[PDB]
Amino acid sequence: NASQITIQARLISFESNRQQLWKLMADLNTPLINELLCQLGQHPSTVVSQLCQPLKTDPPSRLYMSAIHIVDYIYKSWSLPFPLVFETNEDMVWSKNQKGRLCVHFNGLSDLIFEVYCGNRQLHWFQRFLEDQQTKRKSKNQHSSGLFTLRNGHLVWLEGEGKGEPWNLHHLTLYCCVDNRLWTEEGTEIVRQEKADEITKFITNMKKKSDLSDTQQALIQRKQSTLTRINNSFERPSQPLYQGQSHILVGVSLGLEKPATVAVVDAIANKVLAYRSIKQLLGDNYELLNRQRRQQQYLSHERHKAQKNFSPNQFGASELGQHIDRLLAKAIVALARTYKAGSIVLPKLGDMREVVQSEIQAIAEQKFPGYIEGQQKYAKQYRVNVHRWSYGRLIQSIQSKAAQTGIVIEEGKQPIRGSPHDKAKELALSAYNLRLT
RNA sequence: UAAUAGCGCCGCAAUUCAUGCUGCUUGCAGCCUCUGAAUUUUGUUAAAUGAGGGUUAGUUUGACUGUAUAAAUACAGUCUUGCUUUCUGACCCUGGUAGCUGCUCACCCUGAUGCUGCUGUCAAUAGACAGGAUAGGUGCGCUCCCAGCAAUAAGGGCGCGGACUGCUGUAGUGGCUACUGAAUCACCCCCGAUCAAGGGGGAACCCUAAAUGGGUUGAAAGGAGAAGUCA
DNA sequence: TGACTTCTCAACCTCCTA
DNA sequence: TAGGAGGTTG
Repeated sequence: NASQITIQARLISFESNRQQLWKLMADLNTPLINELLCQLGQHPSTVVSQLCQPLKTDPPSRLYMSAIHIVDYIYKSWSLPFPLVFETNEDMVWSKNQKGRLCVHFNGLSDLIFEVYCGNRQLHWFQRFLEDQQTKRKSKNQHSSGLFTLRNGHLVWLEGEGKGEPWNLHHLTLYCCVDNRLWTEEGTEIVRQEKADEITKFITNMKKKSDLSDTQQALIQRKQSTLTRINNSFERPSQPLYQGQSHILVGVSLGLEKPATVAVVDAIANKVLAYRSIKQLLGDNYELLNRQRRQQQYLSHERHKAQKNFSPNQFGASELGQHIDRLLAKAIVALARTYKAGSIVLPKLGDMREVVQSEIQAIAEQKFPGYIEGQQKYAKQYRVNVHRWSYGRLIQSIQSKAAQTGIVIEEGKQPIRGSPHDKAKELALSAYNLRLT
């Protein structure tokens, strides 16, 4: 599921409860994590479950295999304490305060009730979590947990500048992973269909093998309960999802001179429904691209000044690049949705170092026809000024936005030369031709 | 006095187009009013970017429902919370105190993606005082260029000693800590809190005759963690 | 440090209390 | 009976 997103909030409590949480994780959770890593490093992740069992009594029950899960995710990769992750929809118990605010109660923490402070841009997610747990309570465990919209959540701490307290300096922050497709009723229908298919495949797969008489039967009972309870749905909002036209394709061409141009084109016919350039996608936020290019130049020069020896280079850095890469993705997906586009086509990232080099060569030859010295000089100056875009965050951001809205994404091969609009159109047509296979 | 020239950007123009408008013949014809695209040609008495370091639980971008709704949107109602970000404003500063620490210099030459560059007064010393972000140059910036430095790029020349070193003063230039000075804001003012909490008062614009009558008094985007690799 | 890459995204079934 | 906390497992 690439549609899942992450919401965040800040948790608030008395100094006493905050002290208990700080002590509990900093003195127990992160030492246990460090110990378990030190153990796995010298080991000659299933065995980790019984590896941690002896460590249980050495120094909060759910937090012990929370640390196991953290360790497993660390291993599979190949004064703030580490984040405490609850990888369960039901680890958190939501409630409404007497003053109306939401509160979280964690399973391992009986008396630790934290009031939730969030932004109105994402309060509806917390209200949805509350309504979901209330619906399960009303149905008396008659709804499958795969549709409570709260996949998992980890609690972290954050740093301050008061410099005068053990924990009052650090702010709590809850990060809940929420499945965006799980909001609307029809998206939940699709999620239920996929999860039922996965359950069928997994039950068929393990039935071909033999397991313990009690644990395997417990798993089977759990899966049958899930399949039974998954058909009973929730009273969620209804949205018609998205239709999508197969023959309409929105191709996006990435380059150096123009970071992103877009062509909405028919495939059954050959007419381009509409082009849009970078200035037309950013709109009123176009000065952001130019000031970001200037900032990128400044930062690159500063890094090359201090590659020998200086302090960290984050001086003057920001997330303007991410903001632009999100504005661009929003605009592109909106443009696709306007024309009922059925798919957004993007260049393969690997063929991105080649494309920018070819574009620089093309620009140099366009400026200086055959003067090789001038072409090299202009290429150097252009690389100095028009720095390489961050074509990785853009592709990922477009993927996230398209998956959220429902527009499928295909990958094509960007043509080497031609005008950016022509490159975009031919990219889209090439993608459609490959899809014909 | 100097910034010639070059590159990127920003607009102003012209031509050509359509991703534009018209017209139905719905893919054609014309046109450039809008919206843009592509060049080249310019930087005004004009336009748009761009403007050193900081300051808000800042405002807006929100959810559901019912519609008119294909949908946009708009309306109505209810609810709304304060997270992480990017702009635009407005405001404050151009720091002090102590310490601790890194770098670089016998002296010359060439001169780096090297450093410095605001105004005014006092001096015309090298520094204070007052202001202050319009801050060396071009409309704006740049590794470009200009003036000075340049030991703190690189390379070369090159004296006295010890056997790679010294010719070195806080001298220049950086970093770290602790305390500390101002703004602690989003129409303005006052009080009040910061693991919470808002309240009061005032001004102006539209509706409204007028009414504590209502509003308005800038907007945007979010998928987060962890690990590894490359540069 | 930037850039890239990988991965992460339960859940009903038990027992226990108030 | 309805929460609160533990279990397990490919």
